[PDB]
Amino acid sequence: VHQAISPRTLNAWVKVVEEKAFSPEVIPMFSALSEGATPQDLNTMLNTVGGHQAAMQMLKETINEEAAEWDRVHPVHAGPIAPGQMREPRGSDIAGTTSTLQEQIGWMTNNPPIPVGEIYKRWIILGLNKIVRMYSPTSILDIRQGPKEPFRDYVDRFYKTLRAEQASQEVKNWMTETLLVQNANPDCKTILKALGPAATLEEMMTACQGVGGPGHKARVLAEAMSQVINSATIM
Amino acid sequence: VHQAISPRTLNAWVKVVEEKAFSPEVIPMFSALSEGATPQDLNTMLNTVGGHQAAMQMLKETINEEAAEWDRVHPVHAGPIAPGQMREPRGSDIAGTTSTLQEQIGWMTNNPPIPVGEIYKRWIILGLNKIVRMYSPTSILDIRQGPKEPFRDYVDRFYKTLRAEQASQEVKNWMTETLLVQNANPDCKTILKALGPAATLEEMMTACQGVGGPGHKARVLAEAMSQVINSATIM
Amino acid sequence: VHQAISPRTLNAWVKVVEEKAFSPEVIPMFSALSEGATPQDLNTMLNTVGGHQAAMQMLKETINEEAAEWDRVHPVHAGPIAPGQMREPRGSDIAGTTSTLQEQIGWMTNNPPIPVGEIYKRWIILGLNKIVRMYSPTSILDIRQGPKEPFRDYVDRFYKTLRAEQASQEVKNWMTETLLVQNANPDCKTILKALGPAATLEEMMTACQGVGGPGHKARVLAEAMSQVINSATIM
Amino acid sequence: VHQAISPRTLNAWVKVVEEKAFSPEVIPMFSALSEGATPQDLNTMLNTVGGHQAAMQMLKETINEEAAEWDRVHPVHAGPIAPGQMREPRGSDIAGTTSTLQEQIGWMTNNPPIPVGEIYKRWIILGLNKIVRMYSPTSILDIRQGPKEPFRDYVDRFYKTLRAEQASQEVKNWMTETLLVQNANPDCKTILKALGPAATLEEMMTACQGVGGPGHKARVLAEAMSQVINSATIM
Repeated sequence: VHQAISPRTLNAWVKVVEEKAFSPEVIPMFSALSEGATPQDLNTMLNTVGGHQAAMQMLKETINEEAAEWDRVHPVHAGPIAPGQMREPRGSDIAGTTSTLQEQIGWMTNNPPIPVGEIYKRWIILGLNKIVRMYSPTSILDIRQGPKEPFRDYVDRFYKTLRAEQASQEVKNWMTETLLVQNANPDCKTILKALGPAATLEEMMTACQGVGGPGHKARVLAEAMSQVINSATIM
Repeated sequence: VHQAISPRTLNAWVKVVEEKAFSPEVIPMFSALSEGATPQDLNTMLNTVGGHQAAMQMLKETINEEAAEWDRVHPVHAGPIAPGQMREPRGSDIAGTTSTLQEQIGWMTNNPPIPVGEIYKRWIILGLNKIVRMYSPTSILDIRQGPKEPFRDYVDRFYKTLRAEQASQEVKNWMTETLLVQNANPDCKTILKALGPAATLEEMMTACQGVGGPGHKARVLAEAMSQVINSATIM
Repeated sequence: VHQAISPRTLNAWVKVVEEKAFSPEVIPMFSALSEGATPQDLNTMLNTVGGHQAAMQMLKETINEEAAEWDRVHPVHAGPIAPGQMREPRGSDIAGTTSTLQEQIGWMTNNPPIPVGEIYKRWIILGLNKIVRMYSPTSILDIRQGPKEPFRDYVDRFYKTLRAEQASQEVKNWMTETLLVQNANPDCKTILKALGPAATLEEMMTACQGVGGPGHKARVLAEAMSQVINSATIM
Repeated sequence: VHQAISPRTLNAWVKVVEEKAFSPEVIPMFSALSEGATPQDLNTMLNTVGGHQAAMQMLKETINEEAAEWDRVHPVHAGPIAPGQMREPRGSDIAGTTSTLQEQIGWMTNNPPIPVGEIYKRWIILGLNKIVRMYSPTSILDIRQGPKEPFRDYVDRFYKTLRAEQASQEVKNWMTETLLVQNANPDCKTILKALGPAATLEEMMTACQGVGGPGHKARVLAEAMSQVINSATIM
């Protein structure tokens, strides 16, 4: 006993990860909470992050790569001593893939003092740093209509990423009412907004379903043509 | 071993509690995740909720009250048998105040099968139901200016509750830009909005700092007076 | 056995208490259902009432006061007889605070016939009578706007007490549609009702948010001023 | 010996706390300076912060609450071994309330290695994080006059918080000369500023002592009335 991370600490960690979508100050809080911990608990803190799976790709990858390098530097020669402190850890197992919590303690407490946990900490910090450089948070605020994009697909992507937005209900609702219409292209906006704000996604879709199409194109063009053409001429 | 709640389950539970600010469907998910658990783990699931401390008042209170009633129904007579299955649980301890995890198991596994955990579950469900009836979620959307309220205090309350809003950074920023100005009273709005949208909280505060005051009152009134007075008369 | 109140009787009792919010005829039905019962069951019938906690203050208080008076009249001298019918009941315990169901029967059946249950009945009846005099039922129908009261607070109190109203869903809905608007002050009513009935609590709030404020005041006054001023004069 | 924090480290810590009124980057510097320390020294670092006592409320509170939870998880069973490593620490004493520096070392150095100091560190970090979310620094810059507020009280609050401002003398003086007058309401500003900048707080107070009062109100209103009334009429 007297080794085990408390659930409120893990909850604070997941709180910091959601509340900040990859800001550089994560490392302080991480090293602070994950203090003197054991590697197994460290994997616990890692896969418990929810969403943002994109970066987990790079994180997990830099982890295995450092593991490989520790392998390349460290030899497996050992023996033939009778079983005791069976071996040296291995880059495969310092991350806790092929080892038990038992072996991790039997490494930490036993002498020499091999701080495998600290080493795992070091690698993961390296990784998080590299992540902080190589990421870009996506928001609901960024989703914008392409210039030539069927409006229906636009809403479908809008909602697709909105469901992942981390907020309460009524927030999302009012978002759906203001930003979705606000962020469209001028072509479909000048028709979605002529139709008053009152009418639901169904009426909106049926209104702008024509954009990009030949009929609507011909009309818009013709209109612009005669808009300036008849300004200073007759017959 | 083979008794202990997994951290991802607790994380899902805190997720459901944040994601929904007291909707009636909490009970299903709660009873589902908290299945056959032990009471100690149940207190773990309870105090780990973050924020929304208002309801914890009523929840904790109905808990102790049911405990009292179980006391009033159940007698403490026992003995003088030698120590074994020392007693019956007590409404004080079924909730795990004066008992250890050890006694909870020594009650659950030992025969007769006293399902203390289930009873604690029953009480807490009762409580959550009563909560669902007696609560009202607060939002950022609701914060509105009183009719006679110094604008500065209005912003101070706005921010005060906003910091508790559960969203990412840029969300909050753009909220601060649209809703804060949008939700003011007509009197200070017709001055905050005459000053163009560009200018920061400092300029806004210095602009509406006069509302409610004698100078501004006299002016507004006078203006309204002569607005209609000079409409159909002269000299 | 052959002592225990049946659950449908208790259900009928809670039915009579909800269905009538403190009418004087409660005593008949109470004495009828609670016939020859035991005190423990009587406390069961008491704290099971739901809501209307206001009166429970006075009820519980008159109970402890009669208990005190029974103490003041009855002496605790007894002994040194060997244990049997250990003592006399006590005003602390006739109400069943420090006694078990066992002692209550060992008092009722044993001779002399001490009708402790009846005495508890007598006190509680006294109490309910005093309550019938000192209460006033609150309804949804009574909630009315103060003369100078921010409309938003008015709705907040409206809903606050409505959630406690004892009716089904659609009842409450249609109530919310008719009474809430119907019961406002003339000042905010003459603006809430100019805006057609169709528009939701949001539009209503934003409409009357100005009442009581300096702008709206100046306007209303000015208007009334010139309404009569220009009736019989010019220039 | 070879355990004791050096005074310049503590001085740097108080420097970082004053110099930054609750920015999120406190945690790095705190964990850095408070490295491997002992809990007693940690309480030393805590109560030595000066001013900003508001947050100490929340900090101290979250500390005792984590202590309670460690209690709820950890049992007090121990014995009957003869005195040696007398017990396990307790959530009451890990924070060093009922323990001596001696017991803290006899816990740290003795085996098993119980890192009580680290655990205290973990809790306090959790706390500081929660503080960073739940605080708002007050400045001298924020103090502003309410819209209807006796000017004299305005200056009294101004000075009241200014004496706590953390700067040298002449800074405060020139502040008192510029900001105090600059931040008043339009009504009293248009009189304080008509009286030239030269005259001291006494003359200023006697000048604006009339604001909000009936005389001054009547005058201001009348003035505004005839300001527009006589603009386009005569007789």
